[PDB]
Amino acid sequence: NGKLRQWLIDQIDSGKYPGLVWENEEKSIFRIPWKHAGRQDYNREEDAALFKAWALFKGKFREGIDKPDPPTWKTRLRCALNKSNDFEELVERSQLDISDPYKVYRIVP
Amino acid sequence: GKLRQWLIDQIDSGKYPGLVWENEEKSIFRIPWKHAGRQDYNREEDAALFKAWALFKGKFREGIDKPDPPTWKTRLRCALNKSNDFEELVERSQLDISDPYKVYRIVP
DNA sequence: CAACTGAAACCGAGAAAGC
DNA sequence: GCTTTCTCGGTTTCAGTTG
Repeated sequence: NGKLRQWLIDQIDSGKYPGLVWENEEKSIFRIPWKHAGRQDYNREEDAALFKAWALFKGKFREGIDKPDPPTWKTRLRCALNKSNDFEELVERSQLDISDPYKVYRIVP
Repeated sequence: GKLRQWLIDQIDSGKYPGLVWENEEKSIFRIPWKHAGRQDYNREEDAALFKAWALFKGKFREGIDKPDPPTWKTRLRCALNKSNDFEELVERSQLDISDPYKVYRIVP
């Protein structure tokens, strides 16, 4: 019944999202860009796309029908990653204080 | 079932603020439906109603079970959804107001 | 309250339980 | 034969913080 595990694996594999990449050969640890909106280096097409893609996939946001609320899209994916036991953040590897910020996640088998 | 007559009694009783009839024929009613605060369920004006369903059905025994209001809410919500005796008038429900509530018609 | 956050409350739906 | 409750996998809100 779940969807997030296979969905996010597919997005990483797709190569459509520049910072979203595997960090080991085993495809069990990945990087996910995590840029604050409103900051000077924030590309709102490119840094919202994965979050928007999840809201589109799950039917929460419908292009042309619903009003975009990108911050809401981010909150959804963060909270889903937090609650899912298929994903656990490697907090000591995440880097949120630099110019290209990112989180690091491990996928539970 | 048990829920149909029980909820009618609760509305008729006047014991729960906001649990009230909307028409003379006593077929449409409002049930307050507020999101809880941080372990603050008193802002829910009908929080008593969720506890009452759990007691009536023996699901909560005072002094034995841990109070679990969030769970009490889900039981009544899910019971209403599946029940063929209560049917939500979604076009009348008001979840976005300061004293929010849902509206239900009772099926004959 | 602009964007952001963890914790918690919240949800529908189907499987399971219950009478 | 029918009526609620448990389980699940995320979602949204609370009450604050700038993660």
